[PDB]
Amino acid sequence: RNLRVLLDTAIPPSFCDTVSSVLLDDFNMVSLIRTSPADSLATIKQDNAEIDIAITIDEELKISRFNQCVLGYTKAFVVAHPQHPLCNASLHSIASLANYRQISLGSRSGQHSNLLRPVSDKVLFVENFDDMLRLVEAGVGWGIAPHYFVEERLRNGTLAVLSELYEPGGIDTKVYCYYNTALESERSFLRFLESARQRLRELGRQ
Ligand SMILES: FC(F)(F)c1cc(NCc2cnc(-c3ccc(Oc4ccccc4)cc3)s2)ccn1
Repeated sequence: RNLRVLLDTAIPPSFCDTVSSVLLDDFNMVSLIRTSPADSLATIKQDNAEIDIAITIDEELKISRFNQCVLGYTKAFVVAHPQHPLCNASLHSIASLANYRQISLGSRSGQHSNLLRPVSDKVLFVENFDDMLRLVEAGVGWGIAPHYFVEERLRNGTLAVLSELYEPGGIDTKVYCYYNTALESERSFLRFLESARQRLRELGRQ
């Protein structure tokens, strides 16, 4: 009937709004929460919070009271400041990157998903992407960010990309939809999945 829905901050706005309208058509009351992917799963697991659907890039199989399925995809970029050493290098390996400071989401204390697990031994953590980019643009290091976030800075030369040999066009990242088990049998939920997936496909095409 009613729904509390979490969407992590790597899910682009177009994607969010898509999920929003589908859920508002197929459900009654809809509430949204936004969190960094580092805190996405960590949030829903709290028995205290009552989140019924959670849409995030963070991977985790067997979570209590929740299912998993794939809703769509999003693309992320390895970015650094344009005069950063790694940009004047052209060549790319994960070791070349590991010898420099990563600016990464998450808190050092705690189980870091293999997704947000820093690659460098020299890391500097942040709470959100705004802060991450503050440091990157100040040449303090390099980071991983959503496309929608850094599109602007890349258009404007503010910011470079280090991932264009690894995966041209950025790094495809699954978007998982962890759904409370009680919804498995709700035809409203199944309709939502169907419609949101179709729309997101038509959108990814564009
Ligand atoms: F949310 C968000 F921001 F999109 C986001 C998505 C994520 N997805 C999974 C990945 C985690 N590490 C990825 C990665 C890192 C460094 C790479 O370096 C290079 C460079 C050039 C040649 C070879 C290797 C390549 C791939 S991909 C992770 C974190 N954050």
